[PDB]
Amino acid sequence: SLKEKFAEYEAIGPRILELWQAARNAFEAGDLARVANLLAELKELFKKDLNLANAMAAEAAEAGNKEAVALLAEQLERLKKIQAMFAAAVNAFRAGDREAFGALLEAIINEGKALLPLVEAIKEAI
Repeated sequence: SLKEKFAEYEAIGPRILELWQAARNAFEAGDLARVANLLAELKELFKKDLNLANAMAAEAAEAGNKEAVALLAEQLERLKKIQAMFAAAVNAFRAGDREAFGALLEAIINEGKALLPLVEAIKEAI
């Protein structure tokens, strides 16, 4: 069902946010091995998040829930931007561009925060 997916989707956003913030803390501490570990887990969770948003858009389309498709579309537009920020963050990490990495971390975390309120609305539309 569409509700079965939303339940997984809703749980994963706050986990992602927490790991982005842990990545930042570990980076300021110099714990680069843990930064890497956190990034490795973030790529998995982010892939999971994006796949669920698309699947729910497909599922909400089948049911004619036009309101949910629309909420899911603006969330997918944000996800696409986060994906590009993520890719730039990973390259900054590998290059040791500390100022780029630190700035990208801020931008990603703020985008992560901005996603959560809209996830709430999706609960209501399904």
